[PDB]
Order: sequence, then C-alpha cells, then structure tokens
Amino acid sequence: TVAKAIFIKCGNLGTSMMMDMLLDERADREDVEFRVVGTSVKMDPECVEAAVEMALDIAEDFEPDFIVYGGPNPAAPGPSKAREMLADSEYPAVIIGDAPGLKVKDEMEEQGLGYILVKPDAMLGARREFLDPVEMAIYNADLMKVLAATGVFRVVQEAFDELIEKAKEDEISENDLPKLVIDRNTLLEREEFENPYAMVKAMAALEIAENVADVSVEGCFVEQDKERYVPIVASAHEMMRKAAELADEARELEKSNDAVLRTPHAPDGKVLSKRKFMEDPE
Amino acid sequence: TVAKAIFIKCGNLGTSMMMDMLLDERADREDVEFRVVGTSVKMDPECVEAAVEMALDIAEDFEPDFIVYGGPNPAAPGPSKAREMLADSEYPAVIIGDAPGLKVKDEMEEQGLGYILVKPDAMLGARREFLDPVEMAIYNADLMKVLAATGVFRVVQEAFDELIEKAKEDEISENDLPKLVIDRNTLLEREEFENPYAMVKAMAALEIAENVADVSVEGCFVEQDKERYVPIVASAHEMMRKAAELADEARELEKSNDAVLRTPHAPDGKVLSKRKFMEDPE
Amino acid sequence: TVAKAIFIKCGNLGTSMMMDMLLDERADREDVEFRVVGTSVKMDPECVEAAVEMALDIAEDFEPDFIVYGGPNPAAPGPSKAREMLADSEYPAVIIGDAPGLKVKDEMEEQGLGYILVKPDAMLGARREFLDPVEMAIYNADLMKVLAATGVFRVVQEAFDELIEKAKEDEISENDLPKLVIDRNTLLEREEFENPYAMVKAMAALEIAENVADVSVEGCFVEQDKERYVPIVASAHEMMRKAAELADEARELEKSNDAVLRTPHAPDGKVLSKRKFMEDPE
Amino acid sequence: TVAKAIFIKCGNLGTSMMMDMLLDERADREDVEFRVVGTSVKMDPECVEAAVEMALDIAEDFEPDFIVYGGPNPAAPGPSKAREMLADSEYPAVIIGDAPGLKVKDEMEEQGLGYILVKPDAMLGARREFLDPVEMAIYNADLMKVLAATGVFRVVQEAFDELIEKAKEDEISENDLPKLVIDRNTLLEREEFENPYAMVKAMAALEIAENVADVSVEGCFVEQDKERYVPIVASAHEMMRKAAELADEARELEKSNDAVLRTPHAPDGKVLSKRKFMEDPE
Amino acid sequence: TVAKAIFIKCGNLGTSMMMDMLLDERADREDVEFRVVGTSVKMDPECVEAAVEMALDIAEDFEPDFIVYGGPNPAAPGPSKAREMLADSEYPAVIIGDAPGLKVKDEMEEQGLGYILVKPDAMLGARREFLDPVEMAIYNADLMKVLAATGVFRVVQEAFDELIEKAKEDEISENDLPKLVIDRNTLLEREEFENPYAMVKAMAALEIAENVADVSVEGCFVEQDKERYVPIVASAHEMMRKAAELADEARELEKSNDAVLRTPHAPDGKVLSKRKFMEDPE
Amino acid sequence: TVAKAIFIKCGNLGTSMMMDMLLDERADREDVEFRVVGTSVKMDPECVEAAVEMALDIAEDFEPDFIVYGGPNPAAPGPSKAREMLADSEYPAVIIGDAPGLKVKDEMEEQGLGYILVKPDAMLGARREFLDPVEMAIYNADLMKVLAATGVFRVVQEAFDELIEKAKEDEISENDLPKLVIDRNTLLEREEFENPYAMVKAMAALEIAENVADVSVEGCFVEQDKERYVPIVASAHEMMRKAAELADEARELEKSNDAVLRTPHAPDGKVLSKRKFMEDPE
Ligand SMILES: [Mg+2]
Ligand SMILES: [Mg+2]
Ligand SMILES: [Mg+2]
Ligand SMILES: [Mg+2]
Ligand SMILES: [Mg+2]
Ligand SMILES: [Mg+2]
Ligand SMILES: [Mg+2]
Ligand SMILES: [Mg+2]
Repeated sequence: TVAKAIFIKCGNLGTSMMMDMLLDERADREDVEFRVVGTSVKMDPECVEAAVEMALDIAEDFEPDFIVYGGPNPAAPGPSKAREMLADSEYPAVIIGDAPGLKVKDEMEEQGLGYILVKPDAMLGARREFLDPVEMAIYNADLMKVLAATGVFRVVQEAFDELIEKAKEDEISENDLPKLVIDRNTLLEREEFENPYAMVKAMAALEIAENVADVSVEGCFVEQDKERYVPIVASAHEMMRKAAELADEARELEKSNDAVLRTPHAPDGKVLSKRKFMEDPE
Repeated sequence: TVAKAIFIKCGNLGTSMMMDMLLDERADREDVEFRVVGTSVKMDPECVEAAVEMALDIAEDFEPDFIVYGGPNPAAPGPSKAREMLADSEYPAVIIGDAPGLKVKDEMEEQGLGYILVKPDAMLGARREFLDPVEMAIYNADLMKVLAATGVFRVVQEAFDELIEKAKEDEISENDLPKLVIDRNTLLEREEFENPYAMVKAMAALEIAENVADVSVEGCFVEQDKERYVPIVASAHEMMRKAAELADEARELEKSNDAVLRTPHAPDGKVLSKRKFMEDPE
Repeated sequence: TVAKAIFIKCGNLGTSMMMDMLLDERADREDVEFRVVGTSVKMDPECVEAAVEMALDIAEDFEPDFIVYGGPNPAAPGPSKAREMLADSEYPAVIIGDAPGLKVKDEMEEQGLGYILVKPDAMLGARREFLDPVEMAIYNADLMKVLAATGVFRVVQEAFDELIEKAKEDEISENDLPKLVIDRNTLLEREEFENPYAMVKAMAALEIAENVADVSVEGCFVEQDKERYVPIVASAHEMMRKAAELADEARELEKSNDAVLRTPHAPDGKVLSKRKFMEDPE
Repeated sequence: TVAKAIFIKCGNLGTSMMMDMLLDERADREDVEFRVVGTSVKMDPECVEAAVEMALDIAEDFEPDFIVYGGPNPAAPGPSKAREMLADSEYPAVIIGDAPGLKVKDEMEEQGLGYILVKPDAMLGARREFLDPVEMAIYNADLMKVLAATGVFRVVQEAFDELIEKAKEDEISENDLPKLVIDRNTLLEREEFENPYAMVKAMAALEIAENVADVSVEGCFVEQDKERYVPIVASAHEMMRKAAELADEARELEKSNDAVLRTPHAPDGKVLSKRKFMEDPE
Repeated sequence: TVAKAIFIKCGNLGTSMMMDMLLDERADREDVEFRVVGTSVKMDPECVEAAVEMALDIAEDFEPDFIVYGGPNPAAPGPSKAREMLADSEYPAVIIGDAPGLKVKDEMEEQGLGYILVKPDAMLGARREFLDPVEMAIYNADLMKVLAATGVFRVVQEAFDELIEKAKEDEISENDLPKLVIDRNTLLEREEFENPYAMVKAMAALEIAENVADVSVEGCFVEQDKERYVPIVASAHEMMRKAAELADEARELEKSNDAVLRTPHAPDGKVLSKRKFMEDPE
Repeated sequence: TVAKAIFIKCGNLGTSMMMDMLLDERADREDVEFRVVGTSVKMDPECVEAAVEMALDIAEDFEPDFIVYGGPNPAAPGPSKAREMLADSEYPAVIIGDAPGLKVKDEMEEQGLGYILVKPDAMLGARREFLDPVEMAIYNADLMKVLAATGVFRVVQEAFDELIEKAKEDEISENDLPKLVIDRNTLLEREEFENPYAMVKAMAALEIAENVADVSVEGCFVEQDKERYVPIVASAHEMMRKAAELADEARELEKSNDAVLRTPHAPDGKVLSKRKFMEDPE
C-alpha cells in the first residue's frame, strides 16, 4: 500500500513537465506519495549529478520504490551521467526522453534501466534571436496539447500506473520496468478514439510533432547563416502550432460523438473509465 | 556573480509550472543556478512541510539568495504552513499564487514575504467525473498559452530578473521583494503590444481566464448535484479554451505587424529586446 | 380567441429587440395581434413617460390582454417611472430587463408586475471614443447570436406563449405573470441540446456574456482616464465576439448530430417541435 | 434645433431593425427626438394601415419633420398602402426596403417619397419546417453583422443624418429626400476601408447576402416539394452565415492595420470621425 | 474488354482539369486506356482546330469508343469549331462546359453531341492587374475543392463510368450520350451526404460558386474603369475561397458521423462503395 | 517571335497539372504556343512510350523549341523510358518530378536533360480502401493551394519564362536547362513575402507537404495490414489539408499588409510585377 517514487527533472520535455501530475490529477490518491527534484532547464553533467545526488539523498529516508529521471536526450553527457548513477543504485529507475534517446536504447537495457521515449516530444527552436521565455512557453503549450489530446499522455499514465501496482507487491524486477517507444503508430494499437477520423487527425498531429525535431535541429546545430536559421526555427514552431490544432480538432470530433474517453484515478488508485459525458466513471 | 534560488512546487498553478524556466529559456545563463523541489500535486500541510524541509535542508550548502514557493491558494492550510516556515527562515522569500491569495496579502506583508498573485491563473474543474489526467493537461495547455501570449509571463520574468540583479548584491531587503497582483488591467501599464486590438484581445482573454475560477469553484465546492456540477466544471474548461484562442489571435495580430516582442536573456543574464523578426535582440 | 399585447421599447437590450418577433416568426399566427411603441434608444424619465403614455392611449381602443416594457436596467429612473405607470394601470404587465434589474425584483413583485431578467444581455461599451453606430450594431449582432443559439430566446418565447394562452381566458392573474431570471445555469434545467458538449459550450458563452457587463460598467462608469477606459470597453466587445463564436460552435455540434431543436408556431399559435432536419414539426 | 421623426416598422428587415438606433447610438444626442411605432412582423394592408394611423395620430402633437416607414417589399399590398397614406400627408416620408422595392422605384419618386433600398437585406428562409424563432434570430444576427461590418449601416446613418440637418433648416423639400439603392458596388464609391482586401471581402459578403434572397424566394414561393424546399431555405441561411464571416474577416483586417473607421455622434449631433484606436474622434 | 477514349482540353475549367483522372484514380484500372491532347489555355478557333486535328489523327490508330472535349464556353468561337468537327466525325462525343454552354444546348443535341454543363465551374477574375499564375492556381485549388467535396465530381464520374460500360460493348448510341446540367439543386437527389447539414452546406457552396461567374463576367467584360474592375474580380475570388470552406465544412460533418462516401474503382472497373472508414469498399 | 513547346503528362503530380498554364494564365500571350499530350494517370512503360511517341510525331510539324515531361518519380520504369527517348532526340527537354527523382539526378545530367524536382509535391495515399476519385481531387486541391500560395509555382514560372526567352533566339543549350530541386529552404532566398511570418508559415507548409510523402509511401508500399495502412494513408491527407491552411494563413498575412506579390504576363510575354492591390503591374 502507498507506493513511493522520486522524479528528477533536468532540462525540459513536454512529457517530463507532466509525468508526475498525470498520476494524481486531483491530488486525492492515497496509494502514492511523490517527491520531485531537479536543476530546472540546466542539464549539463555537473547539474545532473547534483540533481541525482538530491534524489539519492532524500531516498535514504523517503525510501522510493522507483526513481524517474526525465529530460531531453538521454544520450547527452548530462543524462548519461544520470543513467550511470541510477543503474548502479538500489532503486529501480526509468528514463523518460525524446527521439535521440533511441541511440542509447540497448545501452539502457544493458544498464537494467526502464525507459519511455516519446518521439513526438520535439526539441524546440532554441536560437536566441527567436526563443525568449514567452515563445518557449507558447511552444510548450502547443506540445502539451498535442501530447494530451492525441492520447500520448494516457500511454504514459498507464505505464507508470502499472508499475505502481507491481511496486505495491514489493516485487519490482527489471522485467517490470517499462520499455516504451511512443510515436504516431502507437495510436494504431489503442482504443483511444471512437471516431476514426479523430484517430487519423491525432496520428497526423503526432507525425508533424515528430518532424518538428528535425527542423529545430537543423536551425540550432547545422545552419549557420542567421538569415536562414531564424526563419528555420520559427517554421518549426508554426508546425507545432498546427499539430496542436489537429489534436484539438480530433478531441472535438470525440465531443460531437459524446465519446471522449476519460480515465480518472479513484482515491485508492484504481483507474476508472467512461465515455459518455454524463456517465459515472467505473 | 552567480545568483542562486530554490523553487518549491506543491499543487499546480500555470505560473508555478513555468516560473523557473522563464528565467533561463535556453539554459545558457551563467549568472544563475536553481534547485527545484516539491511534492507534485499534493499540497496538504504534511506534504508542504516536507517540501519546505527538503528546500531548507538543501539551502544549507546551496546557499540561495532567495526561495520561491509556488502553488494554488496562499491562504489554504498547506500554503499557510509554507509561508510561516519561510517567513521564519533566514532566506528572503516570494510566494507565487492565484486570486484566493488576495485574502492574505496583508498577512504576507507582515510576514516579510514577497508575492506575485496571478488572478487569471484559474483553478481547474477538478471533479472526478470530468477531470482525468488528459483533461488536466489540456486545460493547463490552454492556460499556459493564455499566460504566455497575453504577456503575463513576461511580467513574472521581469520581476524575478529584477530580484536576481538585487541578489547579486548579496543583500535582498524586504523592500526588494515583489508585491504584485496581475490581472487584465495589468496590460494597460505595459507596452507589450504594438497593435492596440492585440492588446484588447489579450485583455479579454485574461478577463475570461480570471472568470473561469468562479465557475470552477461553484462546480467543485458549492453545487452538490452531479447532474449540474459536471456540466458546470466542463463549461469552465470550454471558457479557458476560448481564452487561449483569443490570446492566439492577439499574437497573430502582432505577427501581421511584424511586431512580436521578444526579450531573450544573454549568457550573462542581461535581458535583450527585439520587435522585428529579422532584427537581432539588443 | 385572439390575444393582444403592446410592447414598449425604450433604450436597447438584445431581448427587447427580438421579444415580439419571437412570438410570430413568419407572421402567420392568427391568434395574436401586437402593437409596438417606444422612444428608440432614449430611456430618460421624460421619454419613458411619453412612451408609456402612447401605449396607454393606444390601449384604450386596442384593448390588450397585457403590456410589456423592455429595456435596460429596471432600476434606473426612466424604467422605474414605467414600472409605476404600468403597476398603476389596469393592464397586467411584464418587465424585460438585464441583471441590474435584480436590485428591484422584490419591488416589482410588490408592484404586481411580472419580469424576465436576462443576465447575459450585457450593457455594451458605450464610450464615444469607441462606440459608433457600426460598432453598436456589431455588438448587438454578436449578442443576438449568443441569446439565440444558446437557447435563451426559446426560454423567453415559451414564457410569453404561456401567458398568451392564459390571456385567451381573458383573465391574467398576477399569479400568471412570469417571474424569471435567466443565466448560464438556466440551461441545466432545459433539454435544449441533445449533445452535452453543445450544452456546456452554450453555458460557457452565457457566462462570458454575463461577465461582459462588469467590464462595460467599469469602462463607462468607473474608469476616468481615456487611456484606460477605451481599451477596457473594447475588451468587453472582444469578449462578446468570442461568446458568439462559442454559441455558433454549440449549434454546429447539434448539426453534426442532426439534432437541432426547432419549435415553430402553427397558424393557430400551437408550438410544434422537431429535431431531425427532414422531419416535419409536430 | 432638435429635429423630430417617427419611424414605422411593419414586418422585419435588418435595416429597419437598426435604422433609428444608428442615429443615436449612446442616447446622448440633443438635436433629435424620435418615436417608433409598428405592428411587429405583421405587414398586411390592415395591419399597415393601423400602423400609419398610429404614426399620423401622434404626429399631430409630436410634429415630426419627417416620417420613416421601414420593412420588406415596398411593392407588396401592405407597404403600398403605407406609401399611399404617407405621400398624401403633410410630412415628408422615406421608405426603407429591400431589392423587391426596385419594382416601384419610379412610382415612389412620382409619389414624392424618399427611399433607401438595401439589396443585401435579404428575405430569410421562411418555411415552417425550418424557420422557428431561434433560427430567425440567428439569421438576423448574421445579416446585422454583414450590414454593419461592410459599412452599409454607415451609408444609411449618413443619409438620415444629412436629412436631419436639412430638417433643422425647416426646409425639407422633395429634392432633399434620399433616393438610394445600396449594393455590393456601393462600397466602390466609399472610403470605408483602409485595407483593399477588407473592402474586397466586404464586397463579397454583400454579393452573397444579395444572392441569398433568390434562394429564399425559390424555397418559399417556387419549389413545392418539401424534400427540396426545406434544404433550399436552409442553404440560404448557411450562405448568410458565411457572408457574416467574410464581413468579420474584413473588420479584422482593419484592426490589424489599426484603421477601423468610427463615426460617432457628438451631443450636438455632429458626426465625428477617427481611424486609430487611441485617436480622439473629431 | 478495354474501353478507349480521347480527351481534348482547350482553355481551363475545373471539371476539364480533372475529368479523365476521376475515371482511374490510382491508375490500376485494367479496363480503360486514354489519350489526352490539347493546346493548354488557348481556346481560339485556330488553336482548337489544331487540338481537334491532333485528336482525330490519333483516333485513326487508337480507335477510341468516344471523344470528350472539355473547356470553357461551348458557345464561343473556338469551342464551336470543336463542336462542328466532332459532330462531323464518326466518333460519339461529349462536351464538358460551364453555364454559358446552355446557349447552345439545342445546337449540340442537333449535332448529336452529349454534354455535361457544370454551372458552378465559374470563370475566374481574369484581369491582368489581379490574375497572375499564382492567383490562377489558388482559385483553381478552391474550385477543385468545391467540385470534389460537394459531390459534383462524383456525378461526372458516374456519367462517364456508365458510358465506359457501353463503350465496352461498342453500343454507344446518341441517346446514350449524357445531357446533364449540374447545379446546386442537383445535390437534392444524390445519395451523397448522410448528414443533412452537410448537404445544405454543399448546396450553399455550389450556389456561391455559380454566382462567382456573374461577378467575374462583370469585372472582365462590362466594367471598364480599373479602380472598379480590379476590386470586382478580386471579390469573386474571395467568394470562391468561402465556397471551398463551406465544402470543407460539409466534408468534416460527414467525418464526424463516420459516413464519408467513397466510390473507388476495382481493377476490373467496377465502381465499389463504402461509408464507414474501416469498411472495405464493395 | 513565338516560342513553342510540347508538354507530356503521364501520372499526376501537382506541378505537372499546372506547369503549362502557369506560363499563360489568361491565354493572352502572343509569344508562345503549346501542345499538351499524355496518357492521363497511367505511367507504365507502355503508356509512357505511347505518350512520348505522340509528342515526337507532333514535333515533326510543330517544331518545338523544347519538350517537358512531367509526372511522378523520374526513376520509375515508365518515366525512365521517357527519359531515354527524350535524351535520344534533338529536342532540348526538361523533366518535372518529385523527390524520388533525386535518385537519377546524375543520369539525367548525363542524358543532357534539365529537371525541376519538387520535394513537397508528395505522393497521395493511394490505397483503394481510402482513395476514390473525390478524395484524389480533394488532396490535389490542397496540394495545389500549398504549391501556389507558398510561391513554389512562381519558381517554376520563372524557370520556364527564362527558357522561353532563350527559345525565342533558338539558343537553348544543355547548360541553359534547369537543374532545380525545390523544398522548404528554397523559400529563404525568394523575394516572395513581405511579412516574415508569412514566409515562415509557408516554409512550415512545405515541410509538412514534403513529410506527407513518407507517410503515403509507408501506407502504400510497406504496411500490409489494412487495419493499419488505411489509417496511415488517411493521416497523410489530414497533414496535407493542414499544410494548405498554413499556406492560406501566409497569403492572408500578405493581404493584411497589402503586399501580395503578383507577377502577371504582358501580351508580349514580359513578366510584370506589383505588390499593392491598386498598383498597376510593371
Ligand atoms: Mg455519331
Ligand atoms: Mg463506330
Ligand atoms: Mg445527326
Ligand atoms: Mg444500349
Ligand atoms: Mg540536345
Ligand atoms: Mg535544334
Ligand atoms: Mg549528351
Ligand atoms: Mg546563351
């Protein structure tokens, strides 16, 4: 009873922003307790070491059943330092990352770490001439809408909820750690949408979101002429804004059919389900 | 000089989700270092105490210049416990909250605390029959878009950047702490928008967002018949979706005039500014 | 039996613009006859007195079963004069007004008057620097769309049609007069919408429309600096435009379900009903 | 000083709905005084005679400088009876009508009557299976938006305002009565729009609005198979809804250029003008 | 058995652009073979004679079962020459045209020619000051969306598929050739739309499209003052852009009901049919 | 002097549909004469050989200055046959294709052929269960809007207008033939858009359009389970519909600035230019 976990956040990913809250949406679950720590947007090896140190430090008394590290590119220097420290700890760990994480997928399975790699969680257009705090927040709002309305966050919610159950049985083995890669095609194996065109619009939203990453990468790391890289990173943000609109359109189709899936948590932690607006969740 | 701060997050508010990130959007500032801790969505007295303890314990070796506590309703039991603990501590502190915080504005002033109260940061429709994880993320995506595109996040960015400069004097007087209340009318004193209709559409979005809170409160704490409260809380979410569309319309108007204000940070922390897309921030 | 009524219009309210027309949409009812008089937009004591005099003078030979006075703020000087004059007359009467009318609800009950107070029928941003004839017509077009597509006009239609039936008994008791207050929550007791999301979008539109009044009041009667009040009244109009877009969205949802409620009058005054587009009203 | 007029309304036209209010938008003009009378939607010869009788009756003491009759089809039996009674009276008169009014244009000039015929003020789809009170109000909201945002109402405002000046000079001759026909091409002789695409979108809105009339006529009077006439009249309403959207798009273009023309009345009655949002009207 | 046909394209009409491709959408039909020839946008007598000569020269060895000539105005000099030449040949022929072709309907029947006249296939705003290559492509994109999404292209597909079945039996008589005039009302008897509001929106789109022709004709052939004709032809294109939006709205309504009609060809030529997205065409 | 060219169309690409018409948009150019021939959508070797044979047979008497072959995938068997045949002839030739043509760029240069490869001209979702004639036309409408409004068609127009000037002097060498590959980045150096956000939205549209091809290819050639490939190809079409919306948004931004570039042909062939709506092209 009452599973515990520590979430570590370094750098920012739409999924890492929301991961812990997706598990206790109304703060009324009594089978879980969480702690969240991090160094904000900084994700260099020095800053990531400090963050895992905090986590490992509080774990001593908190005693988490599992620890989660979430942020961009698990293949980078900083995140790699975190996988190192978590794999060689006494707590099972899961790494939440984006597409670049695929580079170290096998390496993570070798380290005995779990993972949830979200391909559509795309890097933003991080050039100083374009990305100020407001633009970053706008992009994150659009990405958050895409990940939520397409149902990607439900896949994540379900992974952590199943792990939370395995954890209560005090039996968390490596074979229990999730090993997920989420993308457009993930929706084909789900029953998220009652309307077929809502699922197809959600798929198109996820494909565009995944494609945003290549554009941001080109503008931030490849293109060196500012007359070209500023328009390039901005075009990636215009793409995400349309992906958010497709996701919104999909959700509205479910509303027209009074079939919006909702899977809220009960106080005991069980995931309920409902489709009709006035239907009690069971 | 490198300013340091600790952010504590209990419960969720749109402003508390982004507050730290607004200060180092591309993680390239070399004049700041942050630590972020919290108990996720739980904000009861027990959890908030644990949250502030973590922070104060870390504060020992971290030695921050100030501490920020962000979350809903500064007047509630948990947040009140945090105010007392921080007011008692040796660290200058700021409280980020929503409109219910106005109830203790005089009290926080006597406690020697600074505050940033964001009226449009409205409580969501937290009824189990309606609010599942996906719906909560969708609402927050709309609220984030409203607070970003209307310019509210820039007001918050500026307040903390002003405090960070003060901290570089290793002397933050109570007089230096912010005492801000942000709402629709805050825009009248800013020069956020070059186009006046973009300003008034942004004002309309903040008014609608502020008004969402009362609908949410009614459906969550007053109405007891589920046949009435489920529609009531869903109507609050439809309002926030349209507020986000208004904020988007305001920003597209600035785009049509090639007048989108951007204020990115330079590596040394200086806040630059630009309006024209192809112009460098200076 | 042919029921007869006189409508008096002083000042302008969305509900007073349409009230009489809602009762005989195609002018084919043979069970009613109306006379409409007023002083246009002027609603001062002098004009309203003249307005009611015209009505009472016509009433002599016309012999109406009831008289209706519609216009903003039943509590203002002019409207109060009309209430006294009608309360004193021999004709059963109903007062159509907006939210400020709540201030004299007990008084109208003591005056033996009926009333229909429409909270979403909000005062417009009447400042010379902003409100010209075209802007006033645009605002009223949006308000009309909101009151029509959310179902508020059907509530008004039904109240008067019920009174007209009573009048066909040449005996309208004070007990027969309507005593209605319409707002967002009125929809919860109706079966206007087959789709629940159309109902909640309509509720959100009525909430926004109701909230417009406070912004208008602030910009017209409280704020004295033109640099602040012109933006304030324009923001109220942007809010009403989005309320109209929400009401339009609700109706398109009913169209997607081929469930648009239509309740036309038959030649003898009977109110028919239909939902499916190709179905005859019965 | 202080001109007086009586407006008579029988049947409904978007222009007749708004005609008098366009002359005193904030009810603060002190150079005019108006009286409005009518028989609501009924426009048969019996009802129109009664309406003009009311007007002529109150004219005795009110002493209007001119009388206005507004409603659909001045060529119909009812409206023809009104032109008869007004032409043979001692008060100059103006007839406001729609396109069918062109049939009796010369006949009206022979009667010494003035006129303003608005081609885009189209008859609605008045079939019982489709048009209930709510649908009628929705259609009128869309038409009101078209007539207002395209600038048609300004043409009307200007005609009556010029007549109001001639009237104060106590010299209202037939050569002073307006003789206007308004349509899409009317916009080419105006300076309404600063942005050329706003004028072209407004022209397209007026062309569609004018074309709606032929569709309504076919569905109401020609087509007799209900499986065909119900879809036909509804298609006319869908056309008007898009005309309203084009008009809205035009106004938004003026907003993007901060060039929305506003011509408000001063208390003395002079028509002021302004373009920039923060510009005082002169 | 393989049906053979030659298509001749002179000038451009939306239906002539697509006519042949609507018959073998994936190029996998094993029962047809076509040749397409033309003189691009030129449609004067010299060019049309050259186009038809090319077709008849090819016909000697190709041995087509029928020949189709498509392009604007069958009554113009160029197209009239094609009609004479085709009428003089041994090959069954069909003329695809626009509304102006109605003028020569009797001539074509006497010439033994079939015809499909598409009234909504409206002439564009062909004035040099407005119509450049890009604008000509944007208009055609909107017109193509209208003709496709309203179902007009399905009527054309059906007519030719019927002729192809007869061609296979070498049994195409003059009485088998189509004599079709397509417009808004054609939609009333199609089984195209499951949702009635989709049909009604599609009808509104075709009505607006048909009306665009009169505007283009006024701006290209009647009005001679450029300050007037440039805005006029531009307004025609704004109308067509809104007609495409209506057609898009109709299709989205069918998607909401998972009822989008699809009628693909099987490899053997059979026209299959389906409505539900996941249902195989049969 | 009159330039002559033959266009061969096999299979369908958005650019091949429009290529010839972009050169004489109003059919009033006195300096060009074209012949167009093809086998409709069929592009297998047998059909392509027949199309090219038709062209070369016509060429003997027509004496074209250059020949253009346009259609999907220059590397496929059919198109490869056209390349061989055209490379073997005396007539300067240009191949218009899509991204798959990049594979044979070296072959074409060795063949002495020019080429214009349009990467955003994406293959559609050609599965029988989804693509019927109507869906194929809707997709092409969206693709045409993208290629036109983003300015891609202006690049094609310019390339051919340059070749036409050389054709007039009978001076078309192999080095004069284009070698162009068009994509999102092509827009960075065009002087197409006055507003920078219009350029950025246009770039986002071309990026999404280019990405549609990979989705269509996955659903048509890789995925073999219908429960998966039908949703996949449908998602490609939803992407293209949003790319057209972005292109539409870019054009509306240019309209807001009265800066829509237009480059019409004069009767003598000269390419004129204008930006302001009421400015004559020069
Ligand atoms: Mg024959
Ligand atoms: Mg034969
Ligand atoms: Mg014959
Ligand atoms: Mg036969
Ligand atoms: Mg050669
Ligand atoms: Mg040669
Ligand atoms: Mg060679
Ligand atoms: Mg040369």
